[PDB]
Amino acid sequence: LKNAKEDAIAELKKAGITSDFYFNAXNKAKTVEEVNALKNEILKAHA
Repeated sequence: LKNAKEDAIAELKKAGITSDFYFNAXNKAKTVEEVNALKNEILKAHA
């Protein structure tokens, strides 16, 4: 549930954008849906 934030962070930071984290979408994302959406946004933004 709330661990979705951490999972998304770790996922993209370790095996998504090589080594990135710096947007605040990580903090703003409260609910799972937001985490997934904002993760997609970060992922597409960095491509």
